[PDB]
Amino acid sequence: AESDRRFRIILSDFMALVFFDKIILRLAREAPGVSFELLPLDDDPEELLRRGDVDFLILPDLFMSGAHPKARLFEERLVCVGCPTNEQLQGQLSLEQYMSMGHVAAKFGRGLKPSVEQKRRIELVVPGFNLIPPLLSGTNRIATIPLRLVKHYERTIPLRIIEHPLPLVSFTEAVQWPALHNTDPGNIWMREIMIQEALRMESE
Amino acid sequence: NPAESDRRFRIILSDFMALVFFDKIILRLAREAPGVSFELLPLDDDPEELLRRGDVDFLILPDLFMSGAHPKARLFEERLVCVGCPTNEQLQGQLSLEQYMSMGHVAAKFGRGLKPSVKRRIELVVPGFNLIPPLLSGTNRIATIPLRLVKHYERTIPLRIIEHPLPLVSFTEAVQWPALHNTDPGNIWMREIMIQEALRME
Ligand SMILES: COc1ccc([C@@H]2CC(=O)c3c(O)cc(O)cc3O2)cc1O
Ligand SMILES: COc1ccc([C@@H]2CC(=O)c3c(O)cc(O)cc3O2)cc1O
Ligand SMILES: COc1ccc([C@@H]2CC(=O)c3c(O)cc(O)cc3O2)cc1O
Repeated sequence: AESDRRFRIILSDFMALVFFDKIILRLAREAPGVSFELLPLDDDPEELLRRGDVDFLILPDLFMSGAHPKARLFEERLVCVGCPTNEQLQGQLSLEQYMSMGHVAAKFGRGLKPSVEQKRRIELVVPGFNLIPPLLSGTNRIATIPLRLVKHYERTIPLRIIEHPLPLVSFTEAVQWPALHNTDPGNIWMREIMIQEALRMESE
Repeated sequence: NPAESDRRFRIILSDFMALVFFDKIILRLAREAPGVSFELLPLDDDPEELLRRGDVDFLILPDLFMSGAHPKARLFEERLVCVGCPTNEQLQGQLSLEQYMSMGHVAAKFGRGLKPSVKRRIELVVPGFNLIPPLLSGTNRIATIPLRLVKHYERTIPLRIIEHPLPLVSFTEAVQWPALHNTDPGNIWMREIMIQEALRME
């Protein structure tokens, strides 16, 4: 906790904003010499996990392979959202109506792996999750995104949750580390801190 | 009539330009061209290869970072300010260049880090500009970012702008299109709309 180690983490802009922010906050107190490079999700993360060029990979666990140690962070529900200004979004929407509307969707980098949800007519593609609410605001487009993201934006961008009529989908966000680092003291320390925070979040 | 087209435009730009500028484009064309669609592409590898193959319609970037092989147009002037957290104690007052070089710094790296931003101890590197205010809030780290970005987060994330002490630095955001598309009617239509919106942003 008195180190000057630089950790490298691969994660979504969503996970950076809604979760890792807690880590940076806490450690700015508990370990003020520890630094971070947050890397964008784009290429197979495995290549970097096998070589040990990254300390951590945060991803929903369905997208990880079984060749590195991983740990459950928390459950994330996927909801369908729209702009309060949208008329059709007033009332209940039929799965048929969903597939009849214009969609905003996130494509991470070169789109190696697919969005947990994805056919819909996508009229807006963006490099992450976080730009989706602002670029959706004021149009008749809908999107499907983490429920923790909609809450982060509650006081900033009002969003109408319309998923109530469609399938209930939830994934479990998780953290993975290289097996070559399973006994690194820095790695176990950061690991345990991340899991602590994720449990706090599971309570919410 | 391109206002009734179903063309999909591909644009390369920063999360900053997506959030403070292209949003206006998407907003306006939602009523003026309800079928035109967009794929916003992240800044990563040399955009010159996508421009020389006409694989995208537009690249939005500060003009110092563009080459002279493709036609481009001035969008607007963007000031670069130094920001910190109101809760930072040593940010109450003025910050010397030496003092600045003695503090922790949050910075943006785009993709593989092929291009530098416009001797600092960078304690946090993040893949764009937009995550910088949130990840900075509540720490003693500072950053340098477009002043239009600070104004966007003014009501959500309070930030302290440090201005008087360090140098005044501003660049010019611009738009570029492939030379092979200089005549494309669709390209000119979107291009000119983009220019109109930039002028309203002084
Ligand atoms: C290697 O390329 C990829 C890996 C993982 C993803 C998934 C894709 C995805 O749906 C996703 C998510 O819903 C939440 C999250 O925190 C991170 C996510 O990333 C996309 C990619 O393009
Ligand atoms: C998956 O992790 C991330 C993905 C994208 C970002 C932002 C996300 C984003 O929207 C973006 C963009 O439009 C242009 C660009 O050049 C870089 C961008 O990166 C931050 C992340 O942490
Ligand atoms: C293809 O590689 C790159 C191209 C341009 C950049 C610049 C880097 C940069 O400083 C910059 C900016 O100040 C404003 C903006 O809107 C977009 C910017 O992107 C970074 C890259 O990694």
